[PDB]
Amino acid sequence: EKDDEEADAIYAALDKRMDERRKERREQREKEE
RNA sequence: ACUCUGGUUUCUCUUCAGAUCGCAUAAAUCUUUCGCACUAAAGAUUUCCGUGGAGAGGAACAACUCUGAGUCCAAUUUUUUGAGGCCUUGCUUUGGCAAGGCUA
Repeated sequence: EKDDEEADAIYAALDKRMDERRKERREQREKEE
């Protein structure tokens, strides 16, 4: 639903906010590995 | 001994951090080793608990402590006198200079 989709977008933004802590280095190591 | 910066507290955001980033110490995955892997070790990657540095914004009272900066000597030994005057020679830039001999 509209509220449900807004909530899912908000929570996805929350989750992507968090791995940003090591996002650059984690993604670089994963690409190298 | 006169004037001027810089504050501190709190909330949020951005970046770097191998520094006991933490006087503490978790979990997962992969590899290797041997056992035969909770009762085991090594290496690597990740995630989490949560920190320092710098920068940026917001909002609350302290504003010159501190950090800095700009702002009483006359008696030996130094700054309260042994100072001034005469003579010769070389050159006179004819003012006298240079050395020596003197008198005080």
